Amino acid sequence: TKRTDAPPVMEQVGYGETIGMLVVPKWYGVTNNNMPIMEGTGSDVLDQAAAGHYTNTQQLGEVGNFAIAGHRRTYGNSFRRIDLLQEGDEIIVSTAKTWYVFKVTGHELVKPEQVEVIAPVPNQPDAQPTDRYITLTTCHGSTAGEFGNDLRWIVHAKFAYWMDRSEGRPESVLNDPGVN
Ligand SMILES: [Cl-]
Ligand SMILES: [Cl-]
Ligand SMILES: [Cl-]
Repeated sequence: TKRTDAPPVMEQVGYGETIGMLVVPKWYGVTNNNMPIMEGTGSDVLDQAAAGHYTNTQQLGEVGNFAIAGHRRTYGNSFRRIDLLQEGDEIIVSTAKTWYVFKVTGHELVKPEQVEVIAPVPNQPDAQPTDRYITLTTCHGSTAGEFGNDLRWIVHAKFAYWMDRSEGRPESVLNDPGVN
């Protein structure tokens, strides 16, 4: 029961509070694949093996860009294998009420000052948004890749559909990432 009308918008929460869980089907067998997403991008969030929401980006479900940061090398849950994501791969956020399903549009390798990658319209800081995106960010090295940090690996995914979590879940989801 994939819904294509506008999804529910998450309300902004305080720093360090949990927004949901990140599930990426290509990371089944790689990580525990149930990475919490929390407000804020300090190490107090990312060291918890959680993804952090850039606080000046849009809320989950909101028109614009919900951007999250993750460590590349954390245990249990991380963005280690961000490099496996190709066009059309699913990026799934679970909240208490809702499954948000995004589909990868592309990736970028950028310098960390290239903040246009997390603008409301990805890579277009001057543009007003129409679509709903998620953006995942992590470190990458020009020489050392996974083990370097002169660059940032960026994945963009455009909203595809949503589901009421009490009524169903995506077919790719192999087990409940959370509780009910
Ligand atoms: Cl931030
Ligand atoms: Cl959209
Ligand atoms: Cl490097």
